[PDB]
Amino acid sequence: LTPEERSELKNSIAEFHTYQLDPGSCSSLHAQRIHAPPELVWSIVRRFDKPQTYKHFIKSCSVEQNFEMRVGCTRDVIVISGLPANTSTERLDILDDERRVTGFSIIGGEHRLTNYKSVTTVHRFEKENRIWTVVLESYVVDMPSEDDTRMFADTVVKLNLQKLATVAEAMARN
Amino acid sequence: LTPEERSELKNSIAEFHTYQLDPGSCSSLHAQRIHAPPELVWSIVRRFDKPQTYKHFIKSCSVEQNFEMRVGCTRDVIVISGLPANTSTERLDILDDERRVTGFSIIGGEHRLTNYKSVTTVHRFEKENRIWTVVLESYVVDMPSEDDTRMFADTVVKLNLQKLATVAEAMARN
Ligand SMILES: CCc1cc(NS(=O)(=O)Cc2ccc(C)cc2)cc(C)c1C#N
Ligand SMILES: CCc1cc(NS(=O)(=O)Cc2ccc(C)cc2)cc(C)c1C#N
Repeated sequence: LTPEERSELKNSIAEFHTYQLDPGSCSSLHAQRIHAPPELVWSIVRRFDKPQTYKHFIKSCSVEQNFEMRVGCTRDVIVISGLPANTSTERLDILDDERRVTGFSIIGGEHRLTNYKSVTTVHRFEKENRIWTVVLESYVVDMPSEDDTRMFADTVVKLNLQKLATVAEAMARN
Repeated sequence: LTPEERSELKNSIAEFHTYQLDPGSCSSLHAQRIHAPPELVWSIVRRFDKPQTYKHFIKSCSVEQNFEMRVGCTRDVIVISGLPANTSTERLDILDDERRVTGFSIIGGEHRLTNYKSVTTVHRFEKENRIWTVVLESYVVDMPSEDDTRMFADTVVKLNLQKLATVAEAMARN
């Protein structure tokens, strides 16, 4: 992020990305610049039922019949093979279409990320005739080894933000 | 382009993209912002022998055996079907690796773009911790109808600059 971007995001970081952090947990914040309109980036990332369309490592994701996307709905993720996780059950914790804030929590499954909770926010930037997006994503998770959990989780979040960027930029081509 | 980008490119436009324009010709300048390092964009676009790797509409492109990329070498392009051209023979007019300037001329083939000549230049931008590229491409061509030639040529150049952008940005992903 540029100094101006960090300066303009300080409010959103305090509002949506601040945690009460204890030694038993680890947590981080990551950012991704996306050269696409924020309303487009948001339309992609808000689909709690289809994380495989903007994330890596998902073999399948199922939701219940007559699914309704609202707080408390869940998704059943099966991870691709060869990762430190097999399955994950996840709950939509907040969906704020007006402020472009969403977040989820892991509530079950076979994996090593107990009490994982994540928040994603999408931000509009405008300067001269330029319009672009920054996405912020933060998480908190139990810390079982200590540096490995953070290293693994950070790399996944970064790779997934990058995939979101490629999808939105593909859609935004004139 | 932003006002600052246009301001910083004014020199390069005067240096490399100015033409003596007569009513029998048409000409235009187009720009493409690319979110990748300029040395990467340049390594792609300087390959006179492989335009199909950064342009649309090319069925095949052949160069002679023991090809040497230097001024006066040629390429034999076959266009995909359904366009107002079948074949084109093109000559490398200038290759300046130090200044990132290259240009070519059409010297034969079955098409409607007689005396087409093009110049492409690649420009480094740097602000705070951001590094990005702008590519400028200009052409001059005979004007046979008058608005159609410009409309066709402009749309092709714009689409090809966009393809170059997608290729370089794919390569630049962290
Ligand atoms: C393979 C990463 C992953 C994805 C996953 N589901 S998800 O991609 O739909 C949402 C997500 C959860 C946890 C992380 C670190 C990234 C993304 C669930 C788990 C338990 C893991 C692990 N390990
Ligand atoms: C199909 C566009 C095209 C490409 C082409 N060869 S090329 O793509 O390798 C370089 C090029 C030439 C002319 C234009 C307008 C764009 C690119 C030659 C011709 C005569 C045409 C036409 N019409």
